[PDB]
Amino acid sequence: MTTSKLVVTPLGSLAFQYAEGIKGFNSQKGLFDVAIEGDSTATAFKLTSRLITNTLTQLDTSGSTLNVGVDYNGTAVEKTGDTVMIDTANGVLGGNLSPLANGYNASNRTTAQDGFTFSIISGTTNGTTAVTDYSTLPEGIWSGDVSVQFDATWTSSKLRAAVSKTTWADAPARE
Repeated sequence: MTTSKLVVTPLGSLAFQYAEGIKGFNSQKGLFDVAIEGDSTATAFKLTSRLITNTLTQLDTSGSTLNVGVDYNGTAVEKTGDTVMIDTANGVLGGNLSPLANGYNASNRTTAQDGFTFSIISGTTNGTTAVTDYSTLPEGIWSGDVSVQFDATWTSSKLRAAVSKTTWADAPARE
């Protein structure tokens, strides 16, 4: 059977509610689990994340959207690049995912947990026109999948790569 080299699992769901007092949406942390399989021949390890989808679309006919920002320690996780999480060759050990930095070349499996902070960073009235005032948006529900790709490579004096897509499915925002 095909054994899993990298599996990143979201631990719960994402949901956003509008708060009148701050004229915008609240924010949320979301934990995930990371499991990797050990490669004894490996001399370097690297883990990155990249944003895949982050659009919530109004359920009405407006075409209104909201975009979800994904933050890893004050660093955006984005569609246009890979956010470095672990990079052993350059001493980046990966904080609460440290145990992977220590176990990527062990002869077993290694797990660790971390999280992202999720918030609403912008939106559109109709799909195009940018929102300047969230309080003027239509009522009801915006919904969409928030998904983050996690890359993992195993260098050696030789390359093995694995990917895992983590999906916060049908994340709603409500006003």
